[PDB]
Amino acid sequence: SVQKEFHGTIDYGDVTVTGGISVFDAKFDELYVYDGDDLGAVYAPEETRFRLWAPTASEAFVVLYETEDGMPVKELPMKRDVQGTWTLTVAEDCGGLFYTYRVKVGEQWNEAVDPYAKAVGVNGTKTAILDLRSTNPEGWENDQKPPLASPTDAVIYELHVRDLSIHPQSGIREKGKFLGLTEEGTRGPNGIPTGLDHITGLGVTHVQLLPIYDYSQESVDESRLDEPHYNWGYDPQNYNVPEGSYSTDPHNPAARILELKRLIQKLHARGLRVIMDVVYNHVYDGYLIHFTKLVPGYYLRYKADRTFSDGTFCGNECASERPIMRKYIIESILHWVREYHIDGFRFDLMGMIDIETMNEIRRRLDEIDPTILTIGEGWMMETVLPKELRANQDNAEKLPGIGMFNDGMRDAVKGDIFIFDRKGFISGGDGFEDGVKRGVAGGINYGGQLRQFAVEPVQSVNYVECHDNHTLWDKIELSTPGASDEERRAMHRLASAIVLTSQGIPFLHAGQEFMRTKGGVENSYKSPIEVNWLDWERCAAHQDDVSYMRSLIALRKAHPAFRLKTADEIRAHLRFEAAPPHTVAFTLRDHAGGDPDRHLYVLYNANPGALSLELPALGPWEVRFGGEHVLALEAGARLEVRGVGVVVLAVPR
Ligand SMILES: [Ca+2]
Ligand SMILES: [Cl-]
Ligand SMILES: [Cl-]
Repeated sequence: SVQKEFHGTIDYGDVTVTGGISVFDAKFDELYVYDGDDLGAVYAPEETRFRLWAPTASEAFVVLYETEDGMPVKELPMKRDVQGTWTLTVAEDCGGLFYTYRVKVGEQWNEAVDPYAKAVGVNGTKTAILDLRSTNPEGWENDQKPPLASPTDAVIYELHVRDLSIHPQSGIREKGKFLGLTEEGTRGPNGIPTGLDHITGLGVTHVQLLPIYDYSQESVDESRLDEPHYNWGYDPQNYNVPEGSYSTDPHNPAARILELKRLIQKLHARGLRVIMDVVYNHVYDGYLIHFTKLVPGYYLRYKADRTFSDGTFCGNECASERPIMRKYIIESILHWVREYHIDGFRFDLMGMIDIETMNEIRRRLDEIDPTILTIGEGWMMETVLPKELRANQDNAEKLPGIGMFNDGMRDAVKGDIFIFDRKGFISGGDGFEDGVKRGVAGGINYGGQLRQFAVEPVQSVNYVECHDNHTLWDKIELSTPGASDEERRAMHRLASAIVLTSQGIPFLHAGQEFMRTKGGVENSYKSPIEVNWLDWERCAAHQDDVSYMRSLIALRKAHPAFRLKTADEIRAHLRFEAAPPHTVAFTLRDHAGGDPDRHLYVLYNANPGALSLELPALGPWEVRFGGEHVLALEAGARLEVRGVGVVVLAVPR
């Protein structure tokens, strides 16, 4: 939360302007239901047309500026138009100008950036007028997406733009910037590949970027980038504009737009898709945001006593269920798809968004390209939004095609996320085997006690690390006192192997491949770059671990049996085998999903000693992965194993 004490008044309006209907009344949602596609400003040299939805305002003006920090040069009254909107046509070339709206609501005058801003001045305090077709890179017309047959074929790599390149030995020129991720042939310590070439070399398929929309000045001051700065960016200010600090010049409204497009273009050309982390559940400050200045009381949620609903713990919630805000969110997502060619969205605190909005998002995206991903945090959380309407795990039956982070699997694999010392499956805790099995099955209702929230495996995102909470390495350290470094590395590798061999959608945190550490920091949202950078020196010292992750990713690609699209397939082909404590064993039988081999066998071994394991009588097993752990494969077949790690066997066709 960056929301501050507000030294001012919120006036919710002169109700005579809206026929005696208050912005808080239920009947208000039935009025002023503007359906047009032209909210915002449409620039052309001949003229610019403005449209603002502000039904409770008695007056509205367009305020024109020649510079991002100048004095107004014109203040033009708008015409009250249809369905609560205001319109203006300026019959001059407005190129290079900036603007705000000024409204009178009740007795208050307030000035605000356009909620539909597609470009802004530094720190997002004024809307910038320009033709966004001038920001398209060369060949943008021919941008082509890497193929994607199923959500279960994605391998997501979660990355922050500043983390990627800001380490001083990253070998990347535009450190901390969108353009840093376009640079090819970059080299780190000992000449290792870094940056984009490191990521493509891993074999991941999607880069999921932490907030790249424009977030608040409290997070990062775009005018002070010559001083230390860092923030994850979960404090939204301008939803439809990129963040200024990731551009080479935040004072050039076009730079951040062109450079983000160059990033997306380069990733697509190198075989990667891009997922945007989006935060439609709250804004940086409910009192200061343009929504509240322009239509106070409408776009954010209020309790019955007229205080903010604060279910996000960030000070406010967006009222996604009200028609014009649902419209705003959908049109925002469509802008990122159409203008920037984005390939997926990760919804922060998706349980704060209503089901109707999420399903309409999915429906509109499916009309364009069904391979666009939609995943989110479907946590169960209190809010004034009624429980049955929250887009969370409890309601996953109502959210077809939307993936949710599988926290039950996360905790079963690596131990409790909040009680740091507690072991899980990998680290020798007792009784976590069934939790791992539930995740192996993609979170579906597999059978018996093996069930979670997913109807279909495309609804379950598997992970053991993300930007939140301790890294997997740091969590292992806190929960394994007395264990050696080598023992902890084996546990870490086992956790990654579980993610990449489970049904569902595998999700990796950037740097998990070299056992990323934050030195024990649990919540690094504003920690300095020394805590948050991708440590390319550590990467250079962990090339064996990086190759191990690469080989797991390659194993999953080679075997469609790990990527079954439906729950019926999983229930027909996945079989859990009897297995001793601190192990999990399963088979994927009968060419599951088109697998080239007749059968697969997978053992997750968290037992450090020697075991003789029974193998199912399915044919001549052969080792395909983890041979270092296999002392013998006896052809009444048995597997002689030792040590912590994954083993995969197959019966050839
Ligand atoms: Ca910003
Ligand atoms: Cl910067
Ligand atoms: Cl709930």
